[PDB]
Amino acid sequence: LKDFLAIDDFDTATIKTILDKASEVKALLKSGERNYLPFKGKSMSMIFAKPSMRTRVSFETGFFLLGGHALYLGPNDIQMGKREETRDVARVLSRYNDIIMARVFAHQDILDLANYSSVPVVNGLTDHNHPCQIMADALTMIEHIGQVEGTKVVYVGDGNNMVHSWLELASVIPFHFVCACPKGYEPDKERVSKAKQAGLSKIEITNDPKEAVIGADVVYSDVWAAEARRKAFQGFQVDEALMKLAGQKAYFMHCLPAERGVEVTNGVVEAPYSIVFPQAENRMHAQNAIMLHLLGF
Amino acid sequence: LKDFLAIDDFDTATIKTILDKASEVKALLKSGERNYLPFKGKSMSMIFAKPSMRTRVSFETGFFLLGGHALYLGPNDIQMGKREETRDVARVLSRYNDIIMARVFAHQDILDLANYSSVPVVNGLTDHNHPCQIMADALTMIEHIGQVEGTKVVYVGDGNNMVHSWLELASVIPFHFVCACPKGYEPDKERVSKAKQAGLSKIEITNDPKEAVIGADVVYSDVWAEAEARRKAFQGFQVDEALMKLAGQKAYFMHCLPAERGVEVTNGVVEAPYSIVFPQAENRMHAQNAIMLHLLGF
Amino acid sequence: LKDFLAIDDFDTATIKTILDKASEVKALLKSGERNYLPFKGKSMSMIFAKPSMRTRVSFETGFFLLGGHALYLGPNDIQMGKREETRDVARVLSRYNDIIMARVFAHQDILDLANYSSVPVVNGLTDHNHPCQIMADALTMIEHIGQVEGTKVVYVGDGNNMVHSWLELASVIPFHFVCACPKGYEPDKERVSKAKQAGLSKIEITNDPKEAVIGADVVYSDVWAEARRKAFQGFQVDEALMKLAGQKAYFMHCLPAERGVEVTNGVVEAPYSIVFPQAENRMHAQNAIMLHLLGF
Ligand code: NA
Repeated sequence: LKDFLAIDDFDTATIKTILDKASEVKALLKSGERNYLPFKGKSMSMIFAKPSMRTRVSFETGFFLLGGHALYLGPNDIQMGKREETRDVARVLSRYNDIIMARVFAHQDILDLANYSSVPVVNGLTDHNHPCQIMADALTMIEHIGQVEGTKVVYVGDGNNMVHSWLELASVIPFHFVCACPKGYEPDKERVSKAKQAGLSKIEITNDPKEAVIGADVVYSDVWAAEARRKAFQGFQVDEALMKLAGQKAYFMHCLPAERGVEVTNGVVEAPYSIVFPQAENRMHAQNAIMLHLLGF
Repeated sequence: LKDFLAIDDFDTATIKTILDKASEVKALLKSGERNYLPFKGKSMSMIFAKPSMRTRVSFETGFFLLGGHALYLGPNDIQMGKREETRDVARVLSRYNDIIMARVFAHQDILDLANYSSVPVVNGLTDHNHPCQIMADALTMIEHIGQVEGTKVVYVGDGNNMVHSWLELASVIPFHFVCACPKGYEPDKERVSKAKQAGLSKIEITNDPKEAVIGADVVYSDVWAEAEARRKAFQGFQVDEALMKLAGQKAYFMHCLPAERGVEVTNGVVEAPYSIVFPQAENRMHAQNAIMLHLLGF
Repeated sequence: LKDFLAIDDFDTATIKTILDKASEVKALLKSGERNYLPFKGKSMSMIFAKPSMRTRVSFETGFFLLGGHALYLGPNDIQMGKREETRDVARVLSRYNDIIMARVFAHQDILDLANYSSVPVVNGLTDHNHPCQIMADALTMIEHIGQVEGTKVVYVGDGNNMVHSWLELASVIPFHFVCACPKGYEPDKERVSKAKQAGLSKIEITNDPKEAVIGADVVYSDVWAEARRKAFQGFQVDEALMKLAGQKAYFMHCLPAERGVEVTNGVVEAPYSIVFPQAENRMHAQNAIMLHLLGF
């Protein structure tokens, strides 16, 4: 597989191999090694249609630490799909660089980019999904809980791109995934069915978060968005009361950025069971392993 | 000469030497060599007044591949000519960096930048011209046709910056250059006359594209960019598959990009086997690496 | 001290050591040495809430010349304080990078950034001050005059962030600092008082620029809507003011300069104007600051 567009475009064995490599390279850098430079002489164009801190800094820093140079093409720099068609961007950037990262709106834009690029394309968020975030989240779970297999992950909030990539992961690792979301804001039926097709994981969609969280290893949230949404999502804030219902085993996770007072409270974000900051770090370690894999290392 | 602002600021021999080095260094990189790093310890500030993919990525990637660091100063980062006068930007950046690349509006802003900079200034496109693009074009022609000398290049569209740098090249290499443009949209008379003064090339301005393309080695286009009067005038100047058939069997299609299919050119032409727009785009990096090597004494 | 937020968060000896190292590393680079790379394997996130040429290019280029990679986070990239709270930005970037630079609006934003960052934070300008600029200015003065101690520095203009960082310097090196500012455009009373408490420098706030400049070693300006124009009548640095200052006076301006507003063309381009060497020294002072913060 040339590209990393969705986690279940790979098989179980490949995903676990990449998560093992993630731990190895992370250990190497944590040791202070700065002389492992597999990407010496390689470049990455990073196309960003939207703002970013974690995706941007993790990819640019990681590429640097492994010996390469990443270019930051911001929203107004190349304007993929408006100034210029995606197939043309793909064919140009594939002749300058060795790998392309892209954060876009319509998922089809990243499919187009991958289809027309002769180099690997890595997804850095689309309207549909966010696979590198969940790869990081899996690494974070392995480090804190010990493994992803047989855990209960409960996402509370909008049935959105994060939920889509949780479903991707549930398609290659057997665990229990629940999406507790307001009626009308459920994840894509097709994406839910594709996870069920894999037959590994117990997949539940519910509108009752207070029940869903019971026994969770992970309570996950993200931004909901719109004053209508605020109205629709009353009852879906992750607060200390909800974490108490979830139980003493439960970690709190959030891809960030977080809007305290909306989808989550300050008390939850700052609590000892919150692992949002190690989670954010692990974007760089998971993606380093992903890029290594795509480039034949 | 300190700067690279126009191709015919240099003589024929020097231009040909740059294009030879472009080939050599391209071949080195294609071999997989990453240990020729003459720009180690060197920096380049890249001032961009406008959006860019090709110029941006080619300059920044190539500078990296040769060992240096290029800074991207976007349109809102330093705001040359608005937040700060060009003479002051030139004198500050010349003290930080080893070379400056600039994409601006008024040509005079690039001349000012060069005049007050103690380091070399490279032109990354102005209102007047686009010399690094045509250097890359020349490399592409050498690779596909064999040579630039003795060819017939026919540009179809607005008599604009790309035409100006075609006229620059025609001042230093002898070939046949035809600009087929709507009446009213001719290139600058002084630039046309400057090419003719050099006496190397046959230079024609015409408003009949269907006659102009006959026997071309290259048919070249660019985005056209009262709006209604212009729309009217450019009827007949789209490069379509019919025009390429009139051009003949030895014609390549070139376009500096971005292309707007359905405007200056059709999908079928851009994607045709005779279209060399993607190799052309790559060669921005290789031509510009040779230019920068020259300017910094390599 | 983890961070570089204000010059007088450090003592006199440490500031002098930093300025000494600034000279040494500048000499090394001027020699053509490109093999001193202490920042190999290190990264710096640079958060910019506002446009910049000198701060941006000096930090990005100098971090490169010392072996590291600086990331340019522009105003719309992370939107610190709008898309996401400073304490969260701090905690995330501290896990990716080795050092953070930040140019912000409210000074409290850079204090919050430092308080929640486990890595050093360098100030690249706030509404309150601009310490890296004055460190560069101090280097420039050492190279042109010989030293900062015992000089007379006269700032003419708005009592702003530049004046605040001058008062910071006047708290750790003994010199004579005058701010000639319009009434109601004085620097912060607390910042003046803190410099006087240090007891090293003679510090004067005046409204009479023609008298203040007399005998200066340095006449300093910076960029200063309609009503404000009225109050700054008499505060422009022109050739006549520089004549009053006398033959010892250099002109300095942190830039960008708006000729015809706070300064004339003739002053900016005069032989006594050292604005361009001044700007270069942003890189050399900041290199030494970053070396200090990172334990070199
Ligand atoms: Na590749």
